[PDB]
Amino acid sequence: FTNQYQLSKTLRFGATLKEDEKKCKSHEELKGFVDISYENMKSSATIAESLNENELVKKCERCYSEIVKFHNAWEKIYYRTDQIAVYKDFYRQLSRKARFDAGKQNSQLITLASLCGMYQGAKLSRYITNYWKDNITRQKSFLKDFSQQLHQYTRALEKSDKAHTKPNLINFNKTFMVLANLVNEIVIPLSNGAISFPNISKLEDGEESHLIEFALNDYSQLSELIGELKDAIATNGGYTPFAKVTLNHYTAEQKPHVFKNDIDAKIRELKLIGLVETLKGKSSEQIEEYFSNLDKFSTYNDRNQSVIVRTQCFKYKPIPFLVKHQLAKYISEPNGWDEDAVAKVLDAVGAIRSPAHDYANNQEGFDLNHYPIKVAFDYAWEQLANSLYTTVTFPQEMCEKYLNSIYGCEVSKEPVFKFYADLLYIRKNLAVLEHKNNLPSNQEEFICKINNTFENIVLPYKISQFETYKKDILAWIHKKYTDAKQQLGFIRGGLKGYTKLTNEFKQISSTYGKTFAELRDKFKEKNEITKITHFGIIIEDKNRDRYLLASELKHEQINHVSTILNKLDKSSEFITYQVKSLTKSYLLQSDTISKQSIASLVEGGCLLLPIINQDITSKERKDKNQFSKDWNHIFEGSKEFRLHPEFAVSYRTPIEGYPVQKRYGRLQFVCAFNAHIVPQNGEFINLKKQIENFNDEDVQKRNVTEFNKKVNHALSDKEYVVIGIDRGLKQLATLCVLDKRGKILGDFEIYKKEFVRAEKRSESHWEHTQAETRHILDLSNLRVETTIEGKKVLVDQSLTLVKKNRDTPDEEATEENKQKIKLKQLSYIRKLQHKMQTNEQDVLDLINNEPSDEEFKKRIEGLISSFGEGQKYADLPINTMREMISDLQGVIARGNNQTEKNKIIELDAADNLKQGIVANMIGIVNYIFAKYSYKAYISLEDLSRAYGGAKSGYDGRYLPSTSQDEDVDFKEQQNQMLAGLGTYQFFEMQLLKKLQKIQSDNTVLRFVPAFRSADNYRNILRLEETKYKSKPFGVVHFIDPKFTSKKCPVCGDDNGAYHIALKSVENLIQMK
RNA sequence: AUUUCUACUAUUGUAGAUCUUUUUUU
Repeated sequence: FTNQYQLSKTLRFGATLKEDEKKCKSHEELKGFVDISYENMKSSATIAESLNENELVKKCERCYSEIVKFHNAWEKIYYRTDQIAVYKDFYRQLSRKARFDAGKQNSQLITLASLCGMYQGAKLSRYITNYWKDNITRQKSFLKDFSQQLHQYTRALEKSDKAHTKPNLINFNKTFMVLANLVNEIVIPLSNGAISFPNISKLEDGEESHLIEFALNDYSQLSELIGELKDAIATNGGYTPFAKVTLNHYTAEQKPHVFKNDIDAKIRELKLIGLVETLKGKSSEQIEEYFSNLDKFSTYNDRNQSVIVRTQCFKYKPIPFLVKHQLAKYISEPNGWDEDAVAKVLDAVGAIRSPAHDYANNQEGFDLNHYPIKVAFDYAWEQLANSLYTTVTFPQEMCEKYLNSIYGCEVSKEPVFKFYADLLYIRKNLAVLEHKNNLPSNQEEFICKINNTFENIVLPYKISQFETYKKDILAWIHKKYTDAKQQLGFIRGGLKGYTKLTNEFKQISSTYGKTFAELRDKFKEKNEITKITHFGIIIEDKNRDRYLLASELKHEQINHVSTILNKLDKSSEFITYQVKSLTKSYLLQSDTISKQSIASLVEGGCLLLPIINQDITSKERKDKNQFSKDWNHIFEGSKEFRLHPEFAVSYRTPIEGYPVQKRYGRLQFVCAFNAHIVPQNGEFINLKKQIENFNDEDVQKRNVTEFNKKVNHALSDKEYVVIGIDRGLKQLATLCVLDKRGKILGDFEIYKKEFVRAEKRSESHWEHTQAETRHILDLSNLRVETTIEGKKVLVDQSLTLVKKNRDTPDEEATEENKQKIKLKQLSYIRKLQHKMQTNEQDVLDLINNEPSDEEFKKRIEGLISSFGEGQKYADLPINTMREMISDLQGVIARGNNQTEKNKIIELDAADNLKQGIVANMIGIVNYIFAKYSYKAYISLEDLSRAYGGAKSGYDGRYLPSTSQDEDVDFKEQQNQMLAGLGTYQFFEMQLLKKLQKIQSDNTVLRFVPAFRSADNYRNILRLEETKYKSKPFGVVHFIDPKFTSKKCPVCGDDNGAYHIALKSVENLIQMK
């Protein structure tokens, strides 16, 4: 089952030596130099923790309010596929982030309504709106979490004695950084103008004023406030990029000044310096007045103008993502201007203004000569078209004068214009009947108006089969309806034929596009040469202590690469490894450098960073992590385990008030080495080939079919077992191993730890003794643990007591394991939710008079049966239960939206136990799989039901916020499990990722076929069921939950594991 | 006590887990 694909890992190592007692001194051969380098790097690591917790809370509260406002506004607009339009560069970014093949788009501004093309059964616009919908749901989750944290934090600051409620500042930092990434992922595209609203000038205030206000917002303040907090967090516990080191000396000697002249040429093609010099120094309002004071037609028809000025005189078109910032820097620095005063000017080109909003705002300062030709033309044309059938607020004289100037004749008196007005009015009336969400009851009035409008249309020119469209539209009031309606739309939109202006904009836009694509390409190739900022080599002293000697790649001066490699000889005590590769193309070359050479290099200004790990630097240096094993296997020199030449070294600053012993009290650098597992046994599937396969659907279908054919042939004839993993009401998960005939197999021996103190304190150890024997594992509290004799055993962590205050060796263990009481409280929460579903009234009655916590517990004991442990109602989570019942109260107040209530009934309370319990479960499943010599099948639930049917919009990649199952009885039985959909889907995906890359002994095995990781659960929906309703995926067998139910095992919730394993046994036998 | 996560012990720590361009049009 050897892996034929190239795999990658990112091995991360520390780089700040922990000078402490109770930590073995390491890297002490060159320790002196290490110290110097550290105090060099602190000189660059800037920090000012001066922001008191009060001011941090002030900034956080303001940011939360702004983010909530923006999020509420955006929640109503992401799905407007008819108004949104993304630029080409951002469209490609979408097609990478969301996963769809971009196709070939003819236009620069790709309106989402024009992405009618299909891709694997869904429109291309549905992929984008689904990606935005998922982003919004995650924003909601993190806003809720961050609001709770901020509330507890400021409550703690209020009552100075109540410091116990201060949230863990680690989680505070991490939650805000995740929330800021989510928010910025949409605020940035709106801020710089990639997500645009091109129909903004035709729109009317009233029913669509919210969209206009959202199109005209200023996201400078919100973005700057998020930036303020991100800096504040990066100054007290936040990771902040330090360098990107390369280990190849041919990637470090490139000159980045090759492209310079070229870029300047393109800049002189845009006459940008003149524009920026003319505009810099003005405020945004002054720039607006300058642009609104230009002569529009004269500048547009003036061919000697820069294409930017002419475009802004025709249309609001922003400068792209990818050039703007680098262009501001590249314009400022040669000329000595302020960088920000130029970025402001480049932000001021393409700022949307709506003529209608301006006119409603003030009726005296209005004038149509302010706006570009297209915007003013659209406003005048559609307002004049609407004025023939409704009374509107704008005075027709200026619009008529504008159109008369454009065409040279009275536009409102042409038959073509009246025909356009009639078609538009018919479209407006048809829109009401085609919005089935809010159907009225006065259909007769609309139909009478529609008939009269069709009757009174006087066709200005001979148009063919128009009456066919008329009769179809009348007949419907269904596919023929849409066809005729769209053909009427084509005829209506073609009535403006003005064609001279658009013909000129053809050439203007072609030049504006070619020049900016040349700039973008030159910048992209320039910023992959200035990305690397150091050249480093790994160094081993005599005790296998590895340091990284990194020298600055000064672009302002000759670099030191030649002075590092002129000290590497063949006879010296320190070994040096440096990588040489080109993309059988890799070499890890070793030389030696003496101590005087390192001394001179470091005094010259280079950096020396220890590479620290718990196993690399322990007193016996036995490797027990996988990262340490891979570290010591990379430097064996082989080619099947490769080191990627460049890696990013970062750092995080200390948190105030933490002890220096803790890793959060120390300025901690981090190296991020990158390793490739590339086979040599034949033609390995290159990563590009993997990507191409992942894009193709049929390649995947053939691949999965052939892989499970390999498995079935290589395993069916041999003696194998079936490992069925199932959820549980009381047990988080449950594992049963059946024989291929169906008999229950396995007698697992569960152990128990105990720390025995030795007379010499340095040799204390945990002594494992057998405590239980079981044949159905309770995967909640187990963990696979290595005895000091070398054996691997399964221990039950709930059987051992822990200590109240840690680091009290003299005291005796009293408390209960924290994960155990977390699962206790999780079962209580599940009980509460199942009680809400059936007795929402008996749940809401719990808070009749704001009961005190003792009274709240007394009332809870009425509804929810106790856990059944030693102590009844021991660790009841009164706080979380109270803030879930109050949330249900708030939902049922504002109406009784069933979906909004299921957002609470199915909250998946196990989401903080996820990362910790799934690791244990993966460890145990790996242990049992490798116990039976990899000749075993895995048998898992198929969560596909929770993603609705084929009709539903959920393709699988994005988790539903609420389960979309059709049954109510089954959806109720799946809402009582400890592991929600998110938790159990996370476990399943982690297990598949684990099976894809099993490392048995210095080798990599594979049992699931080319599972594309970034696509969460489509890989399982897309599979083909056998005729027994089980989806085979390599070793794994995804079994539908509902169709696994039979006579109970002769031999409560372990029979579930037995029944999944038994159904897989039966299906596998019936296969052959 | 940690590259980091989780549960710990006080064992100079332990156990599992860990990545080219292309406008106006529905």
